[PDB]
Amino acid sequence: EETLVFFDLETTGLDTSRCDIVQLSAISGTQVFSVYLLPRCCITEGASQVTGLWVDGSTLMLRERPVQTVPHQQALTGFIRFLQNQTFGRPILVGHNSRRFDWPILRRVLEEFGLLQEFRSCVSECVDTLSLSREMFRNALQKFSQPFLVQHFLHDASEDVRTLQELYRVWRPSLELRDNHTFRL
DNA sequence: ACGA
Ligand SMILES: [Ca+2]
Repeated sequence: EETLVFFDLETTGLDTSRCDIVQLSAISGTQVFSVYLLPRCCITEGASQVTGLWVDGSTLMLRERPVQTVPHQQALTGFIRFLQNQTFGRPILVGHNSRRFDWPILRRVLEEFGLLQEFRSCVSECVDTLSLSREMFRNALQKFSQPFLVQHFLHDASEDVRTLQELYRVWRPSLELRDNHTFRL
């Protein structure tokens, strides 16, 4: 009955206490959720360099193409509805550096919109593939960034959740290893 | 030493 939901954020930068979410994406088997958001703060140059995302006035741009955004409230509610209705089981989140990056950001933004407790009512745990991969390949790999891992074993949050799901499938982590890198939301 |  459990279902893994791989998720990923694109953001305005690296400050987890203040950055806004620019893209929220998730995949659970074949089901895909992905939305762009118009940020409420500036996208740092470093972030634009990594993602190609930037803001032209009130228009979010992926390189030279506008992308459609969804207001924050509706975007976050959509992700909750995905977790509630679309995974066909009891979801557990999975993300790369989720404990120290994605969850602190998403927790903060959810709270800004009064959605944190509804969120926590539909999902309770999260797996961190960064610390998981560092254990599985301890003394084996010298890098554990997701792009490196994808290149070795196989930044747009829709492709990135897909490749994290595939990495996880290749790695085939045992339940005991997974539990070792699971934290409570 | 990872994330944007
Ligand atoms: Ca990520």
